[PDB]
Amino acid sequence: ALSLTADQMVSALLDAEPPILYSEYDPTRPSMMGLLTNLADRELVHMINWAKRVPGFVDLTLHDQVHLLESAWLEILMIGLVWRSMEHPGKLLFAPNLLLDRNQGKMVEIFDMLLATSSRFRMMNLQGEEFVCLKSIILLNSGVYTFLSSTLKSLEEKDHIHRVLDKITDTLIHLMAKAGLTLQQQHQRLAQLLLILSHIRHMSNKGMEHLYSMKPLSDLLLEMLDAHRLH
Amino acid sequence: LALSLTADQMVSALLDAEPPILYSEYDPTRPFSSMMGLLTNLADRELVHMINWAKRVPGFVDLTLHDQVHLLESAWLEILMIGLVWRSMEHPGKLLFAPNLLLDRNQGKSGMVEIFDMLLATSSRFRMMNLQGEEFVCLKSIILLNSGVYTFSTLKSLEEKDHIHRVLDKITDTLIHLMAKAGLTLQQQHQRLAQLLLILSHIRHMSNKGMEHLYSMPLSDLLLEMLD
Ligand SMILES: C[C@@H]1CCCN1CCOc1ccc([C@@H]2c3ccc(O)cc3CC[C@@H]2c2ccccc2)cc1
Ligand SMILES: C[C@@H]1CCCN1CCOc1ccc([C@@H]2c3ccc(O)cc3CC[C@@H]2c2ccccc2)cc1
Repeated sequence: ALSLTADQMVSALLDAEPPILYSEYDPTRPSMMGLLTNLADRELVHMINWAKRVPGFVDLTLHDQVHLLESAWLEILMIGLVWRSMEHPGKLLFAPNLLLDRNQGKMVEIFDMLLATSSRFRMMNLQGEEFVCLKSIILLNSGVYTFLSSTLKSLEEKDHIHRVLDKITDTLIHLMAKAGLTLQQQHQRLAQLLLILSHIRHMSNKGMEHLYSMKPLSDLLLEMLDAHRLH
Repeated sequence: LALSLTADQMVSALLDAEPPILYSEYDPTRPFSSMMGLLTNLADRELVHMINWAKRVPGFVDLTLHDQVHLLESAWLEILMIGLVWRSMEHPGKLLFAPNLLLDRNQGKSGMVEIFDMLLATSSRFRMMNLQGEEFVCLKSIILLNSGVYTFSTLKSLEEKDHIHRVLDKITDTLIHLMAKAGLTLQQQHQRLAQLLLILSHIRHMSNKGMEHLYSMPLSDLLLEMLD
């Protein structure tokens, strides 16, 4: 796991990818928040499956897996959405049957921020292999500064998370080296990619403000993560 | 000529631009309590020096005043926060708001303690990484340039965004150069670059939480007056 090569890391992440789900409406019939909520809830189940396949994640305690997904889940939905939307300028591909433009989004604020991210991804010509690295970084990084714990186990947990994050950095650099970029270009693109994650955090916080405005997730996460081996 | 700077010239430029460390203004001969009031007054005085600082970050005054305002509107609380975390770095468990205002997390209990704890953790993480002064000024400049650059489509705006990203690239070059100079291997350089940049997502998170607090009880006009 920390023993994986760059190519094995990339292969593992690509293999872990969740499916693209559909909105649940009658397409024969003639609302929006309900559709998005239902989609997101279904997507969360698959997200837990994906998370367990990110190298290193199931090495963590269940408490820490819950903490990381509780921190990162909306970021992860958002980056998935932005990736799906990357070749549909001005629109957001929530699902193959739910492609919305900004007028249909009317918070249109969240909507515009997501569109700009998709644009930035298009500008950078983000690759699939880069995307899955970034999404795994979100999963490992977003909650790693907010463990409210300094037990010896917590120190070990945090060290492991940072070692896995380091392996993903190595993997990104390797992908860029393989694509012919100079060392200078390599560190510049690495930086460009990681700085977008700040914007994605911003978007998640804005979205969370919207959802909390609608009146514990940790219990659901724990239920889905704390699986038995009876299958 | 900002894009023509060497890494060493970029670093000297940034170190030279650093704002002063301000004091809280209260009567120290008087009994202690007024916390938000003290922190607000401090933050407001610190904002004026921030504008001065930003105009000295290579490349920033090449931008339109509209875009300078937009970048500082996005980033100002992040910038106050990374400043605080930096001067708190050698004070485990406390936050050095000012040399005469050093607070532990219990004193922050007077929705604040949540923000206090996140800031303390960032100071811890800086301690663990042994963040250097030259790295810190690079990171703070990156916040200034990056935080608002996804939320500005005119020809001018395309040109502005390209310039911002080119300056950000030069600061990335500069970080890597600092790390190479400190004797780190190429692998260690890229790993440390990534570790430093990923802390910026947490600082963004902290800013949004803090903004929720401040709005709970327009700035661009004040920024414009100060920048113009
Ligand atoms: C999944 C969450 C966790 C438990 C309860 N459930 C509440 C609903 O959460 C959401 C999350 C995202 C959305 C929208 C969405 C849907 C699917 C997806 O792949 C991407 C996104 C991105 C954000 C979007 C949204 C978020 C907040 C406010 C409006 C829209 C809507 C509701
Ligand atoms: C400066 C701004 C812009 C216009 C009005 N003015 C109000 C913002 O006020 C604050 C008040 C407190 C802070 C606290 C602080 C003070 C000084 C400084 O160097 C660092 C910080 C870190 C954040 C901190 C804060 C922010 C929100 C809630 C509680 C504490 C930051 C900004």
